[PDB]
Amino acid sequence: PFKEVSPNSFLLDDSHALSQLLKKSYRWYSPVFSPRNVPRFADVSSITESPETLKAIRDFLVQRYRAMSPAPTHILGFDARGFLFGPMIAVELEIPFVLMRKADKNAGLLIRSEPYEKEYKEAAPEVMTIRYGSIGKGSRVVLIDDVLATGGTALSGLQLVEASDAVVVEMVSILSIPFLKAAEKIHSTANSRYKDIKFISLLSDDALTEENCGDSKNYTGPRVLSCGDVLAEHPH
Amino acid sequence: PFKEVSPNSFLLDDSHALSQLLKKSYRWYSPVFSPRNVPRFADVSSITESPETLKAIRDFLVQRYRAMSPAPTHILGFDARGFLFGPMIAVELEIPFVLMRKADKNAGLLIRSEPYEKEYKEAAPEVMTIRYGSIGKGSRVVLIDDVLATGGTALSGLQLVEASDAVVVEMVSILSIPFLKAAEKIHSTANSRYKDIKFISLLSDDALTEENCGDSKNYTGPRVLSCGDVLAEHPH
Repeated sequence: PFKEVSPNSFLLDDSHALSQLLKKSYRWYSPVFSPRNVPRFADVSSITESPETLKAIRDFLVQRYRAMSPAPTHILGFDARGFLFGPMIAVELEIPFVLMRKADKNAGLLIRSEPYEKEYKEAAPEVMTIRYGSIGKGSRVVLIDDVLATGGTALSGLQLVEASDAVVVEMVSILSIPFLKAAEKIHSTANSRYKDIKFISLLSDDALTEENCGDSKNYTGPRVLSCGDVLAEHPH
Repeated sequence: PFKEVSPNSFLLDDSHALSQLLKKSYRWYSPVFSPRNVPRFADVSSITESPETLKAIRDFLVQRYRAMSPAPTHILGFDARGFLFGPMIAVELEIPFVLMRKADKNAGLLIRSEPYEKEYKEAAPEVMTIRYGSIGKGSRVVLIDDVLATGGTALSGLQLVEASDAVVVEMVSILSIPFLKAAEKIHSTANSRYKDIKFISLLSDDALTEENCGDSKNYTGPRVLSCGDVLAEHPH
């Protein structure tokens, strides 16, 4: 089950089968093998390419939301990795799957979020939106993304659900980076108006070690190879 | 069943329940209510927000790929709408779901595609990639996206599957725009080297009429509203 690591922030007990499976299937990359500049970049492909792991995540959340009372009315996934997990859970619960995107990606009358100031060191957040009326009044929404890093996105999620006269059941993420203190900052930002928002993660990145690095060892070539340079490496 | 509209290009018979359901659930928007400049912009949210329609698409493709022999070994979805349909089919077939993304979105050693020249009128294509080794040799891959417009993306899909010493089972799309002649151009481009690639669509945009327009009538305000302007429109 989920244990409380900090006020209103829960982590699946590392003794569960899903925690052990995610820990076994997940893969990360150093800057030399990733497109972002972070010590370790967790690849979601390592999960979606793992049929067993993908089915496990699907079974656990579905079982969780069916057993819940009252049951959620909507699932709001984040662009774009949240799109990979949201739908398969929705189709089983038979509830709508709403998309949170940037204004230039979404259609219809939109509602843009109002992000906060960056606390120095660049990394300016993004304005996210959802179609006005996608989430009716009195709806119980489950927010979902693959990784909870800084929380900047989840916050737009909460503001959007709030602005729609709806309630956030909980923000669920596959993996979390406890060092970035997202659950903490959100729970106390602006006089703790989001204190009650529950956070659940299936795995902590503390659990990801060297055994999970996907970097090709001793490789001294480019990261991106063209299609042609690869075709001529085998008779065709 | 699927009927041949042009060489190696099939459309689900409009008499099927899925064709009637997609025709009923789909919604499009004019430039005034969309973020792109096209007469009609089809909103995928109109499908994912329709539990019944989403379950239908899921059941049909799963039934189709289980009955097939030999069965596909992988599902390759396109960033980002292809992510919404790919996973739920994969989890049932228990086969890996690979991601085709831009180099700055993907991790690991990548393989970039080699897109063709634009035939005037701007609209320059994109370089797509997949992780080298995500698709092994002799794999039978199913390509999937929500809409087949110009085909520029699907082509990267085909080139990537080709470059991996694998075969494309078929390129599946929910909706197609027959006017843009994508299936046609791909089937005859470069001496017809892609002549054998099969294309299947669940619906033609010819089927989408005025009854499917989501534009708010007589609305004379902005398209994007801030969260604050909306909160103060109800007691809280």
